[PDB]
Amino acid sequence: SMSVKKPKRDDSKDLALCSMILTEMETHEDAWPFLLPVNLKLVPGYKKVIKKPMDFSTIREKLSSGQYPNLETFALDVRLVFDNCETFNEDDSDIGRAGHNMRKYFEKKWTDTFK
Repeated sequence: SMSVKKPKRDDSKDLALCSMILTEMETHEDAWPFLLPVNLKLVPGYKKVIKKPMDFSTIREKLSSGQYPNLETFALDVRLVFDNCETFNEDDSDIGRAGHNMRKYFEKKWTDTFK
């Protein structure tokens, strides 16, 4: 509350560390469905169904330009990528499986870097 604060967690490295995580997600062999925005002209249904499209290149541009206020807003966009994937793709599909694999890969790096 006013003039009452928990001890200050060092967040000075969060930007660099999120960048590193994102580099590792970008270079994963199963990243290919997530590297670029879904083409809304060429994928019937995507535009109407997926209210907030997100992909790794959009996260990279947001990160690089100071559009994440803190490390939690960064994680929310990474998770959005996978939530969107589950919304649109059957579990038993190459893309469906890719999304599960990448979400697992992310969540471990996230816990190991920050928890």
